[PDB]
Amino acid sequence: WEGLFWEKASGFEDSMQFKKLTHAQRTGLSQIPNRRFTLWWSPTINRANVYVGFLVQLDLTGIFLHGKIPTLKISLIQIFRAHLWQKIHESIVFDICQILDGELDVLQIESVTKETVHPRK
RNA sequence: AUUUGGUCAAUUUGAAUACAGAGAUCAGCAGUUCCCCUGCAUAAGGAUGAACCGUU
Repeated sequence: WEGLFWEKASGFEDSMQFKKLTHAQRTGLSQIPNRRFTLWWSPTINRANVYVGFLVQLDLTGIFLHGKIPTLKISLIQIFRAHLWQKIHESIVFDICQILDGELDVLQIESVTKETVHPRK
């Protein structure tokens, strides 16, 4: 974490408060700094010890919520847009396959078959 | 001591597909108004110059 920096929330708010904006837009902007915060602390806001109840699965992902932490949910959705989770998984699988191919004769491997799976796997 | 504040929308329906939802960023130039300078025009208004005599 030596080189890193935040763009601050206040700064962000300021930047987009130089525009022809209806009050709703402004309100949304104001909200956005919380969203980021929520996302940051997501892995210790969204857990069984913190909240309890309908442990729902966010769509297309293994990201279980622990209550509609709505901002958090939104952030998660944004992150994992375009079937991202699936892509990640498949990518990893592909990588593994490649690795296997690279080291066949050393480990005594005949053939390496990527099993065709249900899209939701 | 329990619980509500937790419903994706959209499309195809008579649950399936969707899976968060669909120009950005950098840069010119002109115009708008006011000001200043400059050249020209238009009016007006000066100031001044230029030999030497004139017209029935």
